[PDB]
Amino acid sequence: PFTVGREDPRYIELSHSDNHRFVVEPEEFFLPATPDDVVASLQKAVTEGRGVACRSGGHCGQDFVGTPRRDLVLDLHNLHAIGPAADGAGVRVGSGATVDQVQKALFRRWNAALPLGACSAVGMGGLVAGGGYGPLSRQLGLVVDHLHAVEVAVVDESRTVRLVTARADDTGDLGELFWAHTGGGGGNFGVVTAYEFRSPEHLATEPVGLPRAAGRLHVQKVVFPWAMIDETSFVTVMRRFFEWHERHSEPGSPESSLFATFFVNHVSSGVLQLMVQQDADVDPEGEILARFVASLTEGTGVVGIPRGGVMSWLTGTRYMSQADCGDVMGARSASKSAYHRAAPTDEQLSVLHRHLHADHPGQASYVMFNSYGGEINRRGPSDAAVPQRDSVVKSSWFSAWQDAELDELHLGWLRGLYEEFFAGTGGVPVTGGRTDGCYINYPDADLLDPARNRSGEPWHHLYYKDNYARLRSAKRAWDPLNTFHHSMSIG
Amino acid sequence: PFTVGREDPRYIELSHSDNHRFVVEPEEFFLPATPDDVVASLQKAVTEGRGVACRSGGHCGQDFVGTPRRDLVLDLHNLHAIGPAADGAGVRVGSGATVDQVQKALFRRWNAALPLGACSAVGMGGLVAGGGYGPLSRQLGLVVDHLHAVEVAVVDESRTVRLVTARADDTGDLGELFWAHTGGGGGNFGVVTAYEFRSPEHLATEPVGLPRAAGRLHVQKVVFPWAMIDETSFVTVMRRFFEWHERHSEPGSPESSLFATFFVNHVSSGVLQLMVQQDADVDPEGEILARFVASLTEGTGVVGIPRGGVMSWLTGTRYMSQADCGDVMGARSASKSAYHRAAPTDEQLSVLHRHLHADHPGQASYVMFNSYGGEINRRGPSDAAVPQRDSVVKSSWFSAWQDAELDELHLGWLRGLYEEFFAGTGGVPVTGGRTDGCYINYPDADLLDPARNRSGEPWHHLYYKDNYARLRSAKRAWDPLNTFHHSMSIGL
Ligand SMILES: *Cc1cc2c(nc3c(=O)[nH]c(=O)nc-3n2C[C@H](O)[C@H](O)[C@H](O)COP(=O)(O)OP(=O)(O)OC[C@H]2O[C@@H](n3cnc4c(N)ncnc43)[C@H](O)[C@@H]2O)c(*)c1C
Ligand SMILES: *Cc1cc2c(nc3c(=O)[nH]c(=O)nc-3n2C[C@H](O)[C@H](O)[C@H](O)COP(=O)(O)OP(=O)(O)OC[C@H]2O[C@@H](n3cnc4c(N)ncnc43)[C@H](O)[C@@H]2O)c(*)c1C
Ligand SMILES: C=Cc1cc(OC)c2c(c1)[C@H](O)Oc1c-2cc(OC)c2c(O)ccc([C@H]3O[C@@H]([C@@H](C)O)[C@H](O)[C@H]3O)c12
Ligand SMILES: C=Cc1cc(OC)c2c(c1)[C@H](O)Oc1c-2cc(OC)c2c(O)ccc([C@H]3O[C@@H]([C@@H](C)O)[C@H](O)[C@H]3O)c12
Repeated sequence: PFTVGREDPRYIELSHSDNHRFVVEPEEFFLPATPDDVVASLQKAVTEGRGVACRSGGHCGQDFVGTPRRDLVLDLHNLHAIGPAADGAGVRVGSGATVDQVQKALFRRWNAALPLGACSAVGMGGLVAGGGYGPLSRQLGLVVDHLHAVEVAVVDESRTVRLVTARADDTGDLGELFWAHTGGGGGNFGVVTAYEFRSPEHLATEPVGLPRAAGRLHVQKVVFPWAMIDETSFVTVMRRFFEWHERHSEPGSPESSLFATFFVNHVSSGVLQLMVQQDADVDPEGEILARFVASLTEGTGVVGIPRGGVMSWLTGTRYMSQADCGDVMGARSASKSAYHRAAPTDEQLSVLHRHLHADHPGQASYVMFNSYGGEINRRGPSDAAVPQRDSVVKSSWFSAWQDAELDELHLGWLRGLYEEFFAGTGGVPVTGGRTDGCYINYPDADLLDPARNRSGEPWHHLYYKDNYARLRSAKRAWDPLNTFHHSMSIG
Repeated sequence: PFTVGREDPRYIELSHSDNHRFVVEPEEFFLPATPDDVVASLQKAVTEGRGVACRSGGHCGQDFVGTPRRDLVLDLHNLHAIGPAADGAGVRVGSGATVDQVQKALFRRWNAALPLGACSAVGMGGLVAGGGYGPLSRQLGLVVDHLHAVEVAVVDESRTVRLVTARADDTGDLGELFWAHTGGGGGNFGVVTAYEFRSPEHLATEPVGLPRAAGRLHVQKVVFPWAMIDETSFVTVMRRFFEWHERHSEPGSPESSLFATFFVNHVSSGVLQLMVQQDADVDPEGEILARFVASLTEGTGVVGIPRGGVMSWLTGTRYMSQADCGDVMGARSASKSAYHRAAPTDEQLSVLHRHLHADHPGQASYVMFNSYGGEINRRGPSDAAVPQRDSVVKSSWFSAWQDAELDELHLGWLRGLYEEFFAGTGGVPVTGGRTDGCYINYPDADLLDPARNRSGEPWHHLYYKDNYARLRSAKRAWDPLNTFHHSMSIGL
């Protein structure tokens, strides 16, 4: 239970989150070991008028943790305990636990799985608060759809800090706090010290009331050389990917056992890469997977080089996942998001193609398209703070790089692509049409700027749609002093 | 603590270690949560005559855990606690902890670092028992050079299991058990439940008696396209790499702050890849690093594409490291090892080149050359069970692939290259010449076969040299019933 000031040599490491474009430089970091430590620390800070913020996994796409300047940053990585829920079924998970830790614990102790993300180093803190989706989401829904309770340290009008727990079944103000944590996003209401999970009745199994991890996964990665792909066949492949998702994204369908990630890389990478996994319990021969993959490229001259097989759950999952190692470490990055309810037009796809061929250093520049929908779309838009309940594909527009001197170049490329792709609707994926806005866990500060966003739609509507009002009430009720704020925090 | 039998769905996952060539299929797995669970479980098992083995990180290069058939496998991954020793110098680390957990804990709690390996998923269990080296080893030595104590469950002549702790300062039988754990290799003496680490005086710092982690690391990766490299320039680059290590591998030298990993990939990968890191506290501008890299390719037409920079310790280390993700998962693999005391001949290097160009599916086939020596070579060969104390480069000869039907093909290529490269000395890197044998943590069953090994030097001499006799005595004393054995275990 210690403190790391500017004078301490651990400070330099602590001053970097995953995205190296932003720096976190408080007077001190505090590393708590228990929720009580969190409470005492916050109390000391707010009484003394010091500004605070917390960090779990450090994966934030923006400067939320370290901007504006903080006096105190709580680093939560020691709060990583996983155990049965005190009361009832379910599992309690510390907010400082990473996806990797959670997956391993759930699987090894209970043969259980939650729809956690594909990146093993992401922290539960931000992931859960923002919604959270993953390769299992078409079967299991969003992470917040399994949320039973939240234990969070909040600050009231009299500057008193309290540890409150808010449950799925609570009403009144507690009910609002709980609901606000099912997609409201981190850094808004207080410091979550733990989450409790309990699945919906139709997904729950024993022993702990979570879903069963599949016995086996069909996993497959297919590399397509850019050299074999012209504009026309590119447009065809993309269109088919999207149309397959248009047809096969109902809750409960057989195809909901399948999840694809399409890395549409800038041409300097030499390849497009398709990753697909399917639950082998549902489909022992992986017929659906084979048909999907084959159908993508049938009519074209495009031939992919496949690799993979059938693997046990933990091994297959790690084979498909991104860990905290190699070239994703220490990098500067920028990302944008879009929810798709239907396929992009062919003209949009042509714009994409063109930008993927521009003269640009894009060995780590790409657009990722993920399968979405399925079980996710079972719920109604108002049931959780996350509003998007009828999209079928989710996209992430991404660029990473090393030197600060190249920031403008890379932002330039990303903006150029995104804004042109969505030029028909003011350069953003407006809600209620072919698209349904953006995902708060891929926050994008450009949405605040009229030069970037000409749609008339404010950031809070793209992220929260009609849930914003309720989030605002919850904010007034639970953080009246605006103790927790950042450049895109609830108003 | 709990048990996983054949009807339990978790069994499927537990039946695979990292190397998918081998399967581990006992009647049950047991998952202890404490050292006493380990003791009680072993006791039951040996009393009822059941065969046992343990597993920590599952990184074993061979079938040691699951062959011969076991009735019971103890999976140790829950024994991962890290805390101050009690006491009150040094740190206690559960045998089930991974490199990643240890690095993070040491760094975040004490600004400390041990010379752990470059692979984050490797378990302390096997790593430590075998010796253990890493990017920090030229400054800090081997992991076993920081070993202060070992807490291990052993089985005596009357089939009684007991938890004993053996200390660096112990004499008699206990002293032997401790010494045997400093390089004797896993699966030999009993189930280690924990290690305690306390560094040599000259490396130790407050508050826990471990070394200080560097403030910053220069880290650099350089890619050389095969297309720009002909046989001659390949031989030149390799020769320079080795010669640089011949000159700059004394303990305490400035250059000992530098560590390089050269992935010499089969041509189908399109590139050779050089990774280099240097302690930035010792050399703030990274001059040594820059000169080393430049000197490798000066005279040639070869031009590398570099990337990297100066990073904080945890970030830099993870940037250079291999984690449990992507294409290293679920694969079948084979590896061989060699210690080099001096540069290979140019004719050996030509052999290497030619095999790297053979028509073979080698997108994950390569030879990795790692800087060695420095602090490692401070100790004498008999001080720990690890005998190699004057080598300057360490090589790993590696192939990984997916389909069982291709085993023979890949083994074929690996054997073909290794045995030809060392043809001068019976197809193995014999001790006491240009080479100094093999590293038990890269175990290689081919050393047991006369068709593969024509040197006359038995596996136990290549791995342990003149420490074998002492290891055997320790084995007789501490595992008289040969409860713990495998295809390359210390003979009783
Ligand atoms: C970098 C990265 C992000 C990913 C990746 N994969 C994802 C996936 O497969 N599915 C997803 O749905 N999301 C994926 N993401 C995005 C992550 O979800 C977001 O980046 C998360 O917001 C990150 O969470 P965390 O790692 O904890 O990030 P932080 O930087 O620490 O925090 C963000 C934000 O939230 C506040 N906050 C953190 N913790 C708390 C708690 N305890 N209570 C309140 N508020 C908290 C922080 O202060 C900050 O404001 C794959 C990759 C590589
Ligand atoms: C796969 C892999 C291995 C690496 C990597 N990097 C290394 C590095 O950078 N430096 C090294 O020095 N070594 C590296 N290695 C090799 C590993 O060190 C060895 O492969 C280890 O022996 C593996 O350790 P572990 O993960 O624990 O392997 P297991 O298979 O579980 O066990 C091996 C062996 O030892 C016995 N054993 C395990 N645990 C115990 C305990 N507690 N007590 C006694 N015996 C134990 C097992 O029975 C088995 O016999 C990078 C990569 C990717
Ligand atoms: C559920 C399927 C899924 C599969 C993935 O992989 C198969 C990834 C993701 C989802 C995911 O949503 O995000 C990432 C994935 C993979 C990465 O690497 C290979 C990612 C990376 O290298 C960087 C960032 C992200 C993410 O962080 C956000 C940052 C900016 O906050 C970005 O908006 C994201 O791009 C990655
Ligand atoms: C200290 C520097 C260092 C850096 C490394 O990396 C930068 C690795 C190693 C050392 C190390 O000695 O071993 C490995 C390294 C990297 C890998 O990946 C990138 C390895 C891999 O992918 C597989 C196996 C090994 C190892 O396991 C053994 C298996 C067979 O038991 C093999 O004999 C080894 O090859 C790796």
